[PDB]
Order: sequence, then C-alpha cells, then structure tokens
Amino acid sequence: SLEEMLTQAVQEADIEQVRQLLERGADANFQEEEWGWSPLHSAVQMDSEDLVALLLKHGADPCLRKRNGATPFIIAGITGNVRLLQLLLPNVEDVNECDVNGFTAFMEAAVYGRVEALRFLYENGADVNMHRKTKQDQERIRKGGATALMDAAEKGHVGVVTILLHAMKAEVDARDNMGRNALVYALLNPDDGKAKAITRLLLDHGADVNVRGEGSKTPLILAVERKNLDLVQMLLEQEQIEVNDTDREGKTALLLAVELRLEEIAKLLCHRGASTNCGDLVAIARRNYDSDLVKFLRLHKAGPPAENWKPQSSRWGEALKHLHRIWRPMIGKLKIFIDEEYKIADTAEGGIYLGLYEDQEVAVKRFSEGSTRGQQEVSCLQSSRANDNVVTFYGSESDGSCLHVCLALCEYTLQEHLANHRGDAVPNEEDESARNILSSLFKAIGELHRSGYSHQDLQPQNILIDSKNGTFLADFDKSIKWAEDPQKIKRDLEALGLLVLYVVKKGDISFETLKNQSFEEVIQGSPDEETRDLIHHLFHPGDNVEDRLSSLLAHPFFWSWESRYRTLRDVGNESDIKTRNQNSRILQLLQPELSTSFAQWTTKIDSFVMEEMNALYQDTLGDLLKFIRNLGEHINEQKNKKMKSIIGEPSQYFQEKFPDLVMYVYTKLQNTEYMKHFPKT
Amino acid sequence: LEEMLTQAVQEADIEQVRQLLERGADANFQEEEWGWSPLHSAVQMDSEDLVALLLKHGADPCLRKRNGATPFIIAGITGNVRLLQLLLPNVEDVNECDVNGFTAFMEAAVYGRVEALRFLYENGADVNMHRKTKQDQERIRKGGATALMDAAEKGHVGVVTILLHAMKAEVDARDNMGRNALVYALLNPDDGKAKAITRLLLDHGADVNVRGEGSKTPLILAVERKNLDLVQMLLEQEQIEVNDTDREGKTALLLAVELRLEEIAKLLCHRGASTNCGDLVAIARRNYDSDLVKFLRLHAGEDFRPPAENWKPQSSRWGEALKHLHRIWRPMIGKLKIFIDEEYKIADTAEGGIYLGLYEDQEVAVKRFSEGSTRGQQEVSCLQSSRANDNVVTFYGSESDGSCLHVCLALCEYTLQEHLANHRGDAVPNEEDESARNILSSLFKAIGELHRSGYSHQDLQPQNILIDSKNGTFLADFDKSIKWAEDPQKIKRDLEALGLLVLYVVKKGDISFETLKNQSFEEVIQGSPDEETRDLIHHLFHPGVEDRLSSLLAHPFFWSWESRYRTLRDVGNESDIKTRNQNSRILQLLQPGTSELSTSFAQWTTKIDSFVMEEMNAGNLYQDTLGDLLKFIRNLGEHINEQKNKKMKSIIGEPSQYFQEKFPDLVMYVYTKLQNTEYMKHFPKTHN
Ligand SMILES: Cc1[nH]c(/C=C2\C(=O)Nc3ccc(F)cc32)c(C)c1C(=O)NCCN1CCCC1
Ligand SMILES: Cc1[nH]c(/C=C2\C(=O)Nc3ccc(F)cc32)c(C)c1C(=O)NCCN1CCCC1
Repeated sequence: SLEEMLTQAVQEADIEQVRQLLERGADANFQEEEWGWSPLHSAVQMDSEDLVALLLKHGADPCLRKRNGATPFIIAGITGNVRLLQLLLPNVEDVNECDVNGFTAFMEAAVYGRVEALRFLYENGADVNMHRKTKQDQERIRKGGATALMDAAEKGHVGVVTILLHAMKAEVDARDNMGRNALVYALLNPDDGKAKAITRLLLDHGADVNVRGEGSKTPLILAVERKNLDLVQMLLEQEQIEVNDTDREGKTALLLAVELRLEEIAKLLCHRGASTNCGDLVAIARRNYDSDLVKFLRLHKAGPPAENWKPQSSRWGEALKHLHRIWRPMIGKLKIFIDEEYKIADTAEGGIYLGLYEDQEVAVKRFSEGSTRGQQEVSCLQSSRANDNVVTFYGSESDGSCLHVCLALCEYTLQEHLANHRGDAVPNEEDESARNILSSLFKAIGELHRSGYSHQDLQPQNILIDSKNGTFLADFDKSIKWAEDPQKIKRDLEALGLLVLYVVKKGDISFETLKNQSFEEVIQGSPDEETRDLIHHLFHPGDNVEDRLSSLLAHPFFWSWESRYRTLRDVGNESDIKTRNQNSRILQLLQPELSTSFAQWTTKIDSFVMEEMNALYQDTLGDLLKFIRNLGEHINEQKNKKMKSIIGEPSQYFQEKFPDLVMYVYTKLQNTEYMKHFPKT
Repeated sequence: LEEMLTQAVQEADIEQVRQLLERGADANFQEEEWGWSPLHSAVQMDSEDLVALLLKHGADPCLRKRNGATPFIIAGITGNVRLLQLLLPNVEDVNECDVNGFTAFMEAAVYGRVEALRFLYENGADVNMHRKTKQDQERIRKGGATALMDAAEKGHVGVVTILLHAMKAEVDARDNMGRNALVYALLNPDDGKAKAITRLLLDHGADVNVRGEGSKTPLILAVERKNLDLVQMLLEQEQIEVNDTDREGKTALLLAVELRLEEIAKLLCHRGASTNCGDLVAIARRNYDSDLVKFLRLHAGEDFRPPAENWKPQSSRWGEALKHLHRIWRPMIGKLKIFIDEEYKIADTAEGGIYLGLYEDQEVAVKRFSEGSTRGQQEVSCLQSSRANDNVVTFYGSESDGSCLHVCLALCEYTLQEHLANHRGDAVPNEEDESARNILSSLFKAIGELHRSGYSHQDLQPQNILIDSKNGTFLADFDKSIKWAEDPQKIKRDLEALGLLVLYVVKKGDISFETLKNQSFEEVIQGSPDEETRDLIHHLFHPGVEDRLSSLLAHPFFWSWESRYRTLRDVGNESDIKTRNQNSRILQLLQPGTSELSTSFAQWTTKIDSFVMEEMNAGNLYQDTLGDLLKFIRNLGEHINEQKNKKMKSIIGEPSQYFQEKFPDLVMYVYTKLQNTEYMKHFPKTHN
C-alpha cells in the first residue's frame, strides 16, 4: 500500500508526491505482478520527462523488463520524445536490446511513425536492417523476422519510409521468416494515398514484386482485390512481374478483376499479357451485367474443370450436386441459394435450406439478424457441441440482415423415418427401434438440462434421423436457460412422455392428437404397463438437476424381452424363494393395492403344463418367480417338448399372461440389494 | 440439334439470327437452368438490332426467367433508353417486379443510369415504392428497400440528388429491417461519395438515430470507419443521441478510444458524450495514446464499474488459467481469444504448440500452424470430415490472422498416458479392468468411423488420445492423416498401432509405448497377460480386410466377466450337454476327433478342489470332457448360493473369476468353436 500510491502518484502526474515517497523509501523498481509495469515504464509511456528524471535520480533501472521483455528504453521509441531517449541511453548496455517478440526501440519508432526519435537512434548505433528474433514457439510457425521498413510500410508512415531508404541504407528486399517483403506490407494498408506513395518508393529501390503474402497472394492480386487501378499500373511497369501467377485458391489477377466488376483493370491486364485460360471470363462479366467488358473479352477472344465433388446424403444428393455446380456469392464460409429446389422445410421465420459450409453439406436455418429466436438458437447450440445426440453445429454467418445458422444435414424427420419403416416388423414383435430412438432422446434432453438449457418445444419434427439411424434433437429457437424458471423443465418431460407414446405407436397416432389428450387418456392409450409407468414418471418427476432422465434409462421399458425374462429367472433362483422361507428379506420385500393379474396365477396357466411342472405351487409371487426360474432351466429338454410347444417363447408368454409382473418386481426391489438381478443399464 | 438459337445471339452475328428464325427455331425458348430468353440476352448485351429482329418475330417482352425478371426490367440496368421505348408499348405495367421486388426503375437506380431513370419517371414509375418479396424472406425482415437506398449504397451521387429534388423521393422511407438511406450510404467504401450522399439526406431530414445491422447507429458506423468528417456532419444535428449503444453495449465514444482515434474521441466529448461508458484511460493508456490519456484525464472513468466476473470454466485442470484469460484484454482473431504465454500453454508441438483459448466464449485448445503449413491443412481437412465422429475431439473452427492458422478444439483434461498414471492405483491386483475395455472400444469406434470417412490417422500413440472430465476417450491430432483411397493398404498401420495400444492400455501404462514400438509383433503377443488379449492383438496385426474393427467389438475381450460366465453357463445347459449325447451337434462342435488335447481343461476334474469336486457328484460321474465342464459350470452357477453349499462358495469365491483363472483358454476355446454357428445365440449381446 506504499508502492501502490507511488504507482498512483505517477499516473496522476503529481510530481511532489513522487519526490516525497522516494524520500520516504518507496521502491522505484517495483513491478506489478500482472503485466510487470514499473513506475519508470509508466513514466516514459505518459511522456513526462520530469518524472523520468526524478525516478532515475533514485536508482530505478532503465533496462528493467516487463512481462513482454520491454524496457523503458524500448518504450521510449513508442513515445517518440527524444529527450527521454537522451536521459536513458547513458545506462543502456545495448541499444538493440529487444523484447520477447524481438521489438527494438528503433522498430517501435518505425511502428509509431516517430521521425525525430528514429534519427536519434540511427546516429547512436541502432541496427536499421534488424530482423525480429522471437520465442521458439513463434519461429516454428514461421512468425517474426520483420524489419523497421516493413513496420513503417504497413502502418503507412510515408515520412519514415523515405528516410529509412534514402538516409539510413535500409534494405528494401529484406524478408521475414514467412517470406514477406515490405511491398506486401505496403499493399495491405487501407489508405490509398499513403499506399500509393510507399509502393512507388519501394519499387524504385528494387523491391521484388514476385513474392507471396497471406493466402499465397502476390502484390498484383492484392492490388486488384483492393480495386485500385493506380497500384496495378505501378506494378505492371516492371516487366519481370509474372502476370499469370495464381494464389492458394487457384485464382489469377485477371480472373479476380473480371469477378470484381473492374473493366478498366481487366482491359489493362489483358494488354500486358494476362492469359485468358484461367476461367470463363465472359460468363462472369455477363453475370455482372457489364455489356462493355463482354464485348472487350469477345473482341480479344481467339476461340472448364472436372466436377469431382460427391455428396454424402442420398435424399439431398442431387440438389447439392446442383448447388455445388452453380455460382453463388459466399456469405463468409457459407454458400446458399434461396430457391424451392434447395428448400428442406418451412419455419416460423426464414425456412430451412441446403447449404455448403467450408464445402461440407449443411442445413441452414435463417433468422432476421436481430431475432431473439436466432440468438437463443445460437447460444444453445454453442453450449451443446459435446452433446452427441444434438444436431452438429458448424457455425453461424450473417450478411447485412440475415443470421444463417448452419447445422448437420440429416436424412429424415422422426415422422418420415417412422413412416418409411412402418412396414418392417410384423404386428406383435418386440420393438427394439423404439427403445433406441427414445434412449437417444433421453440422453439428448438430459445432457441439454445439465448444460443449463431446456428445449421448450419437443415434437417429432424437431427430431432428425441420420443415414446411420442415429436420432438427433434440433431446433432450439424457443429454448431457455432454465435457471430463469426451473419449473418449465416439466414441459420438456411432458413432451417426452407424449413422444414415448408417439414412438411406441410407430407414428400411427399423430402428435397433434396426443397433445389434445389429457394425461389419463395418454396413459389409457399405452399398450403396456412399462410404457404406462414410464410416462407417469415423466409427468410426475422427482426433483433433479439433469439427473432425473439418466435414472429412468434403468427403467424396465428399456430392458429387452430377454433381459426381463432373465431378471425374473435370476430372482426366482434366490435360495429363500426356492425354500419358501417366508421370514426372508426377499419375500418380505415382495410382501404385498389393486388385484394383480398374478393373484391366483396357477389357475391362469395351462393345466397340462401346471400338472407336469409339479414333480405344491401356491398363488404367491415368490412361487411364480420360482416357476419362471424352473421352466427357464428345463424348457429345452426332450422330456418337456409338449410343454415347450404350449408355451412358445417363454419371455413373451409370461409378459402377455402377466403384464404387470415385470413392473411389480421392479418396484419392489428397485432400491434394494436385489437390484443386482436387474440387467446392466 | 438446335442450340444455335441462342449461341448465335451471344456471338451477335445477326446474319445467322434472321436466317435461323425461318429455319425451324423458336424465339421464346427458355433454357431451363435460369430461364434466359434470347430477348433477355439481347437486352443485356445492349444490341438495338437484335432486340428489333426478335420482337418482329413475336417474342414476348414480359416473358419471365427464374428470378421473375423481364427483358424490360433488365433494360433498366443496361440504361439504354431507346430499348426501353421499343418495349414499353408491349408492357402492362412499368412498376412490374421480379421475385425479389425489383423494378426497372430501381435497377436504373442500382446501376446509376440517370437518363434511363428520368424516362421511366415521367412514364409513371413510382419512386417511393418498397420491394415486395417472397414470404420466406419477408418473415426474416428482408426487402422493402427504395430506389434512394440503392442509389445511396452504390454511391451514385447524381442519382440521389435528382431523386430527392426532381422526383419527390421520401428521404426517411424505411425497409422492413428499419433502415433508411442514411445507413445504406454509410456502408459505402468510398469516403467522398459517402460524404456527399450523407449531406443530401441529412438536409432533407433523414433520421440520424436509425438502427442498422448490429443495432449500430449512423454515428457508430462513421466512427468504426475512422472518418472524422462524417462524424462532424452527424453531430451538426443537435437531436442526435451521442450515447446510443450497439447490441454489444458499446457507444460511439468508447469505440473511438478503443480504435486509437483521439481526433474523433475529443470531438465526441466536446459534444456531450458521457465518459463513463468504459474505462477509457486504461484503454488509451494500453494503446500508448499519451495525448488522449491526458485529455480524458482532465475530464473520466471515475463513475464506472466493470461487470463482475460472471463466467465459470468447465475444466478443473485448466480452470484457473481460463478464468485469467477471460479477465484480461485481448484482440480477437475472428471468433478466437488467445494469448501466447506460458501460463496458457497446454503442450509442445512440432509447430506452434497447444494453447488455451476462448472461441465464441467457449473454452478450447488451440493448435497452431503456419498459415501455409501442409500439416495444418490436413488437420482441418480431416477434422471437417469427422464432425459426426463421437470419439474424435470436437472441432469448433479454424481462425487465421496475417500468418497463423489457429485450429480450435474441445478442451480435454488428460492425455491417455497421464490418465493411466493417475488411475494406476484404482483396481485391486486381481479384479476386472472395465476401464481398459471402455477406452479401447471407444478407440475402435473412433478409428473405424475415421476409416469410413475415408481417412487414416498414421500416427496413433497415447499422446494423441485425450480423456475428458467424464472419462470419455477422444482421438486427436490429425496433422499426419491421409485419405486412404490413394493407397488403401496403409490403414493396416493404424490397426498395428491399435494392437500396440491394446497392450499398452491393458498393462495400465506400465510398459512404455516406445518399448512396444521397438518390439516385434510376436514379442507384443507374448507380453499379453491373457488369451483374450492375445487373440485380439493377433487379429489387429493380421487383419486383411476393411471393417475388422466393428467385428472385433464382439470379441470376448470386450465381454464382461459376468457375461463370459453367463455364456459358459448357458452353453452348459443345452440338453445334449446334460445328457452327454456325444453324437449331438453341439458336442461335435466342441469336442470332436480323438480328444481335446493340450489345454488347461484336459483332465480338468483333477484341477478342481477335491471337496467341491466330491460334493458336486449327485456313467453318472463328471468326466474330463469339455461338455462335462460346461455342465459343471452350469450346475454350480445354479446352486452355489444355496444354504447347503456355503462352504463350497467360500472355497470358490466369485465363480466367474475362478474358472477363468484355472482355465484361461476356456472362454476363447468356446468362442472359437461356436462363433459362426447357431450356438452364437449364447454369446452376450454386443454393439449395434
Ligand atoms: C418439418 C420438417 N423439418 C425438417 C427438417 C429439419 C428441421 O426442422 N430442422 C432441421 C435441422 C437440420 C436438418 F438437417 C433438418 C431439419 C423436415 C425434413 C421437415 C419436413 O418433414 N418437411 C416436409 C416433408 N414432409 C413432412 C410432411 C409431409 C412432407
Ligand atoms: C503432450 C501433451 N499433450 C497435451 C494435450 C493435447 C494434445 O497434445 N493435443 C490436444 C488437443 C486438444 C486438447 F484439448 C489437448 C491436447 C497435454 C496436456 C500434454 C502434456 O502432457 N503436457 C504436460 C507435459 N508434462 C506431462 C508429463 C511430462 C510432460
């Protein structure tokens, strides 16, 4: 708290207080730990020589380095007051001392366009053609190696560039580690005037014009993309320039000029040997409605690639092949055309259209760029990237006024998918597919809740099936961060219960019908007790922060018919069931209501089968599980083949005859030691 | 073959056009892709001669192509007015539209065709008409723009002042988004043309507190453009609100300070801009903007609080560093926030290293390459084709600056190597290793799906495998990957590295990976602790030939110990095993020939404790056949827990572990004998 007010005093520029505290013993080489700023560093930055003098009076080191390795000498280059540089030079071991990224005081004078300061340092031994030596991580990615001229050229300081080349013997064709010269730095400056002057200077000194910058672009290409005919003329004056150089994308300087609607620039390029075998220029000019340029390319005319690209979607394959072939302007990384041929579906605002994002096929959901709906969709999607059962999110792109959200393209909606597979199974077979779809949804919605989000509009058109029969949740425009109202999670759970019934009924019942039913009507329409119990627990959940849904994945609804039969057999093999030990812990657990279908169960079984098993079966639950265990073990023997014919497949037998059995046993043993007999879930 | 009907019109030789008309050829024929008529194409090329010849052979001048454009409206762009006068006698309405709402008048406004614009004006063209578009694009508030808005955007100064002063153009007409011509004007790259147009629109009363994209006002747009002049012209209005904010919450002054523009900052303060929209002095100080810091100091951020840190990381290993990176100030590289400093460094690479980052405010790992790097290009190519692969590290995106490719990936806790070290103590010496199975089955799926996607990894090792906070395994690092279609045989080296990884993970990391790569295939197999592992690794070193991986997920290596025991019990309960019917199909599968020699279960009745062997005896005596051992296992399984057999239960312990240790080859033997038979039914259900 003493050095603290020394620091505070220097920023307010209260000079007496600075003297007082140095007299009082305040450390002038105190470095704040976040970024390493010294009071001498901060003094040079604010340009107050009075403060620079008083601190130096009290032994403050002028080559003390902050986090980036900069000394208050190097910071003086940035300030560009020469009398500060005078005051510190007597103490500085090397005038070419650099920071961790290789910046010297002379470079910093070049960067900040400090003419008076760069002269001073020039006379005092500064290296003019110094390249920046940086840390090893940065050099292995070929960063660094820039020079004072490149910095001056990029920031457009014409004053500084002139002096460097003429007065200071600056190398014009010095390169950085990536291979760039000052010419390419010069051509990236937004101001046309300053760019024009600097390129002229650099050219006359012998700056190479066949060099490669970002995107493998040449100087000429950069000048064309800038739309500046002047810089094109200057670079065309050199004859050893390669006019038919191509960037990373395979585009040539002429091609871009035609594409960019630049008549003057196009003609001038042709009249300097630019080949017209780079692309179909007249189609491009025709598309741009430049009649005059079409004529020119035609009057100069004397007399296409191969289409590699293949879509992975088979439903959308032919339309994507078309969209890939046509020309469209890019919206960032997105290629899209708003036409019914490329439309997937209709929405509350904008529609779903096929698109290409980074040349990958996607579904593009459109919103107005201001839309609250568009904001919640993107916010929820960007938190869901680890949720395997949520549709993959590529990215969002905006133009003037439309937010495009790009998503993984799926084959079918849940509804369509159920329709296509509706004739696959015979009427009364076990429905594995309903389990897979629903367990996927439970995980999807459960993970979304752990993410802090609730969907708020779960229905079969928001659920998509990919080429490999995976189920994915989509459409988060009405989603909410559920901490805002934790009780609206129940709406997700209710829609899940309707989706349970919807999928179990193979889509024969519409979702609209099901939403118009009451809870009791939904339970009645359920074909079995497992489904009934599950839907019940979704409408009457417990209380959980996205733990609830994963728990219900252990519910016997998601147990196969073999696993259900296996659990009843395993329970019926407990010692105390076979010995009918009625004080036992197991039988006390199955102790007890509403007349179950297995009360008086020995009467409901075929009398031949009942007779032969007896080799004393009472109407207890314990005795029925023993019955199931025994039959399970001996059903396949030669001795029992008539029994086997009457029973058929045993799992289905007991379940049809006693529909509440599995659920009853599950409820009695669910939080007990005998849970171990349940299938692994 | 009549493809000259329109090849002739584009070559503009009229000799072949007139003669083509009387040679079995139509004039209103529309090519199906875009709908271009020869009359459409004639007007676009500005040929008075071709439009004349075709129209005196009946060609309809209100014929539409795909966007609903007529040859009339497309005359609006070309601007030639005597083609407009040749076609007007044949057109019902001069305000006719294309599907996007565009008139012949606005296309004249867009292309700055002054002489064409006034022709249409005095022929009744509506100057204040807004575009009526398709219902899709109106529901996202697109369309509704004016001829003035088009003139303003394209910078045509001539056209703007004629519209305002000759043609009674509404200056504050809005589009469906809520924009006026002022905001269209300020998006124009040319400073001069922008200056002139803004002046005109301002003097006629164009609202200056409008909102465009991003909820930016005209003033904010002028500051972001770095143009002092447009700023002064805007603040000449007194009704303007200088403290209007954008959607990001920032105001015109704050941006000016952030952007290093003391000119514009000072002028803004001198016109009522509040100085508590941000800590301006800290911002100017960080920009080394000495004179600006002095200025703001004389007046600044005394009454301003920066929002309290309402952001929490999900990673616990990297939590502390991400909290710091969220707090500090950094410039954005597109959607990426990163700082290259050792505090935020995750690992070293051969190019650039791995650093913590924030991408769309999500924590990520940022792998850096040279923007030219071939290895950087293969990494993103393979990542972009793996977005559906659940067991590949999630790919957020790539960002480039001047000269560095940043690849942003899901942040994981630990490397496979680190993870096996931390959990080395978790299992008891002789208990089942579930974790080895989960890790390996995830890798099998990962590499399998990567192959279906057309890629091979080519450098599988434990440093390229990451574990997340929920113990899920993810494959990463595809800088050396290849499209295997060029050379389909090189996926075998992925399957070899998988073989090594199997042994590596089963040994809980105690044998190094370098050791294992220096071993031969036979040495690796002999180092395996059980026959399941041995068999699996064998099938990875000798695979082929393609989707071996998916099939191997059914291998008994991935069967739990309960399931292994369950299938031995279920095979042992077959009728023909209990009756010892040796002619049966099952026992002909199991124990055919002269005998079952050279296996730990030859004379198996001798290897079992004599108490338990005795008490199991109720022919009629367990023989040294495999059939009788599975019967043995079935019988014990059913009665082991009964009160009468408590002592047997204590000698045996957990029965699955018992039989596997005393007969290590048993499970694999039964598997091999029954694997493509009907008795496959007894195997556990595996992955679909
Ligand atoms: C309402 C609907 N949504 C979708 C699809 C998506 C949807 O709503 N969101 C999506 C996000 C990504 C993606 F790949 C697809 C969708 C479809 C294909 C449909 C649909 O079914 N469209 C009409 C064709 N069928 C359904 C009724 C009879 C006609
Ligand atoms: C070699 C290595 N790679 C990583 C991490 C990743 C890695 O190599 N690739 C990744 C991609 C995504 C991601 F989230 C993480 C990585 C770490 C943390 C390490 C590591 O172990 N760093 C500390 C080095 N210490 C640990 C043992 C002695 C060296």
